[PDB]
Amino acid sequence: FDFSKVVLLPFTISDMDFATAPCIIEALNQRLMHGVFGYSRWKNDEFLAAIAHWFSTQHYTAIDSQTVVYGPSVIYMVSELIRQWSETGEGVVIHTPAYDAFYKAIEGNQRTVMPVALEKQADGWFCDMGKLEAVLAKPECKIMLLCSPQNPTGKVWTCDELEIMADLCERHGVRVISDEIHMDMVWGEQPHIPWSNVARGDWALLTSGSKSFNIPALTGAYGIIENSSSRDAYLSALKGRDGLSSPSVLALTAHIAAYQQGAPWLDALRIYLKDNLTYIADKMNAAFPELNWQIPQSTYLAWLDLRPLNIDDNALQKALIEQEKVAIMPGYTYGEEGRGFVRLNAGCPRSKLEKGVAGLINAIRAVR
Amino acid sequence: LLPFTISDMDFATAPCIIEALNQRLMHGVFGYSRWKNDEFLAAIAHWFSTQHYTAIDSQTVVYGPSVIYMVSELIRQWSETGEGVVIHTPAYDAFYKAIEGNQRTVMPVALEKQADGWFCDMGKLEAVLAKPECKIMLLCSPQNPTGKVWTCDELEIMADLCERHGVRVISDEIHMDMVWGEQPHIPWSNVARGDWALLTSGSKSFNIPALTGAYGIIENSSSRDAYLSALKGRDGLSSPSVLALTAHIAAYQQGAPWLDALRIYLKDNLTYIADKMNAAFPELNWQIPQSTYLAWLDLRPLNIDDNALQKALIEQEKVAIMPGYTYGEEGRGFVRLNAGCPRSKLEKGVAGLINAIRAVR
Ligand SMILES: *Cc1c(COP(=O)(O)O)cnc(C)c1O
Ligand SMILES: *Cc1c(COP(=O)(O)O)cnc(C)c1O
Repeated sequence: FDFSKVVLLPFTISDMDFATAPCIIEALNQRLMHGVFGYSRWKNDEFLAAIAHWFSTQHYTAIDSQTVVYGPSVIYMVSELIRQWSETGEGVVIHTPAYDAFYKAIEGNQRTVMPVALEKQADGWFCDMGKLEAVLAKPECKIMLLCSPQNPTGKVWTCDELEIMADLCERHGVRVISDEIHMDMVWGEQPHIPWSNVARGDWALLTSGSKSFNIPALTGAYGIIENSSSRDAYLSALKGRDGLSSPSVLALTAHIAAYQQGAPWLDALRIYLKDNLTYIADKMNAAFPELNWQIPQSTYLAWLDLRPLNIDDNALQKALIEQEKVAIMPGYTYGEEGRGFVRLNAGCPRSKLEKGVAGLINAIRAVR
Repeated sequence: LLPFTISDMDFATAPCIIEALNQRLMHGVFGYSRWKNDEFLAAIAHWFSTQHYTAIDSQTVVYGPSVIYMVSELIRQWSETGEGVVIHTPAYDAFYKAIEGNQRTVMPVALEKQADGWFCDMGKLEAVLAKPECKIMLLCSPQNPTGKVWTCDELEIMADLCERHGVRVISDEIHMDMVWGEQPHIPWSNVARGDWALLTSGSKSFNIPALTGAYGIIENSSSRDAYLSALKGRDGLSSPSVLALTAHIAAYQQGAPWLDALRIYLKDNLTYIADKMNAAFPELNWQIPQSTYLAWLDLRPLNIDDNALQKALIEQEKVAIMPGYTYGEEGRGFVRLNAGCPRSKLEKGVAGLINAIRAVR
């Protein structure tokens, strides 16, 4: 496995520049040679068995295959559950800075987003639980959309924070939707704990292998929706109301191959990515000791805090574009929380990353 | 049991589609892709011009995960909870789901079988369209399961009645490519006015539903944009399966030769059914449908019992043929037989239908 091969220089989007695992390609090619593409069921045993297998070997978490469901995308499932677990006008809690699509999904459903900003300190990001509860205790707060691992901070929640939150939500009648699409990209010592381990009552855990193996263009996602009534409601909306029960057979095939044979490839990728993130830390801290930037606990996205440099976000952006011809997502796209940050996608060959960092460093100096 | 019960075919898709998917496959990368792809749009324009003699504006085309998803959203968009959606019955099962799933009311206008094919009584339709609460007309064109291919006349009258009574039209034309008669299929865009939608896909024509994807024309900047922000913003479905796009491009650009060979094979299959059934039961002058590879067989002239017949087919012939009563009253006395399969299979199908009809006359 070699990721040291290249298949405005851009570092702005959610996906990677790598080709997927060869075992996935070989599996798609085989399914391809069968020629027939008639209607297929997602309630496929192999698919479900592959999921169960992945959770217990990669996450040491036991799940019931019967509670799993299919979805066209993770956001579609978040959107439907929101329509299902709340009334127009009620609130959905999310930690900010947040993944852009959450706002769309929440406000698109004429629901109100209730933000709880995360705090950066000593080592890592933290959620003030008193603040979160102050918001959850609100009568109109009905759902908590939890990004775990958290994008873009890369925070990997600890067993304690998950317990506390699971507890506060049960206490105030707030259902939890856990978006864990980044579950496989963990770098630290503390492992990712699937929400199912602390889950109570009505909850959902939503994921896919699209971010891990870079196959979003195949569509498909899956999740665990608990309380069989919540699950059936979701399904009759998926199949009956919206006519989306028929899955792309290739998305299923890719996941089966990914979860059954993709471990070796995923492990090589994790190492390559972690070193890439490390490279950024070394280059940035050497040039700007004040930064004291640590690599994230998870994710191949670098949420770089530049506030210590007292640089101007727009000036910097101008220099990157016109002078360095590099495209790096300016943190202010996430509202105030991201003022003074830049997000750099490290999911790419290092030769490419080198130019992006060199670019950032030049730009920063050009405007100090 | 030998099955003849589902919407798709038993054939492998066109080889040009496979070869195109394999090629896209070898590129290895499957990152985010845009559907606002010129080739895709160009392929669609090309298909409509050279197969339906209809000119369309590529700028009005949009992508959808499935046709029903598009019908569902437009319904949420062009009506209020509780209002009515008109459909001709017998209708495709999913229409009820889509309408009632959105807590909307379905207003049926039964089609009438007579002399030669099926017809819609326009006075009856208008009686329903004039209703204050009727806001949309879901038009299946060609119509499933009757196979009716509406005439350039009927599309004028209905387009007219709908404009007159403020009723928006959604035209589901997913069967557009499977036309057998002399009268060709007329895309709704040719008589369209104001706010309307034409929804299709190549999934039924090339048998690639397992690839997902569909596309359509939504008219009036407003409705189109509203649909798009719901697709991308609210439901997070704007990212398409790159393979569905690839399949369509290859289908519309090189699939003609394959589609033509299929049309002929299917038409003869339908014909085979007519010959075998009419020879055994002259007490029914069944004509092959104007479109579709589905046989909507009227057995009422035999005064047979739907359930008894069904019992004989299952236990005695071990053949599975969709009983028409699944479509409510309109389908009482009918059976739908999918002719989209190898004839060797069809033979053992029509055969089992006979040993069943006779077993219970
Ligand atoms: C990439 C990503 C998703 C994926 O959404 P799709 O609709 O399945 O592309 C969801 N959540 C987060 C937090 C992501 O970063
Ligand atoms: C098969 C069929 C469809 C296709 O629906 P999908 O949701 O795209 O599978 C739509 N309409 C009719 C009338 C059909 O027969």
